[PDB]
Amino acid sequence: NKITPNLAEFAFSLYRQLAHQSNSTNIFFSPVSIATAFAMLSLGTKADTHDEILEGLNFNLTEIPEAQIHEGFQELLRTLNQPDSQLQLTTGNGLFLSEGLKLVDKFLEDVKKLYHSEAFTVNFGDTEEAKKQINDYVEKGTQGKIVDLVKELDRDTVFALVNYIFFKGKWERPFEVKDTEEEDFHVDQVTTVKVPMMKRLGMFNIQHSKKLSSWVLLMKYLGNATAIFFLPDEGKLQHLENELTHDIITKFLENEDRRSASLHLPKLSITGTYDLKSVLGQLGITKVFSNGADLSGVTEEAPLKLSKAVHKAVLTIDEKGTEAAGAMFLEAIPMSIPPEVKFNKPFVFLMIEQNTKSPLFMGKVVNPTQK
Repeated sequence: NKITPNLAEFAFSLYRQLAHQSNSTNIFFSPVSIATAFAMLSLGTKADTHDEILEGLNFNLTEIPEAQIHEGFQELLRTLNQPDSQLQLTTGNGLFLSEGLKLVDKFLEDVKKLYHSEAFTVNFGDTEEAKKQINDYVEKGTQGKIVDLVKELDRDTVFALVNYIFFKGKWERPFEVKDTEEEDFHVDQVTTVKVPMMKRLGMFNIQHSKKLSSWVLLMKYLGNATAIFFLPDEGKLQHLENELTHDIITKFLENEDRRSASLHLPKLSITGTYDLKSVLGQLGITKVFSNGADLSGVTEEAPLKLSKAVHKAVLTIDEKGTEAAGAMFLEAIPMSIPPEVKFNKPFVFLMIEQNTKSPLFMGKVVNPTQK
């Protein structure tokens, strides 16, 4: 798990960029899927273009050898692409390159062999048909869940990257549908909206953190992942966002202890769509999107730059994540008043893959019914 600290810092860097940009919208993105796509792309770049990318993903190239970076990403992909995975995770990366380019076989081999990703040639001379081909690829890859991903292409496009991820997890310890009811969600300290709110009395991995001024809830999914939800104390959302660190998350993931609580958690259907040229440009990744780009690992003779790069992430949170019957279990609830922990005001969340501890997703809910 050598690259996990870097992925965590990338997650927080990207989150803080998006949060300072717009503080009134739900945020949801996958640090892992973005970082993996750009680590893969780096194999086609050289010199400053290459270094900017890996440094933009929070790798200090004076300290970590490149071989360990790629081995880390490949080991992570090994755990997510497992066959019998109960994690209902659908992800893909597509590279779309102008059909007139002479491509380097080494790069295409690395994309398919090392990063288990897809590369296609398209006629960008027909921008409308190219956009349709790109969007059909995403729609097929998500069985219809993400449609019309790319809304526009520049006329001079020669290279586009699309990165998509859809997740609908199944709780190990699920909620009962019969207990979901409409409850107030406090969008601010004087205003509420009604949202569907799941609830359950149970033994939870839950604690209050003085450091974060927040309640911290960990719930495991079937498969290899855990959701962490952070509910800030009154007026402490900004403090929570400022104080999150990888070491703090690691301590929470080592807790295991369980206490009784009456938990209220909203159903969620949220998406995030991001222009990675703009977002990653603010993190220092600019040359690969510019005319100066050194993409000679992709095509040796012709100029090339990455004209379009889009990330779309889709999340569903519900009671069970499946119509299938769940394994029966019993939690022993003590005869004492459980705290009532209601995720009924803006909150932050992170999903972690259990083996590598990597940040599969990060987000913020400001209003469940926004969307």
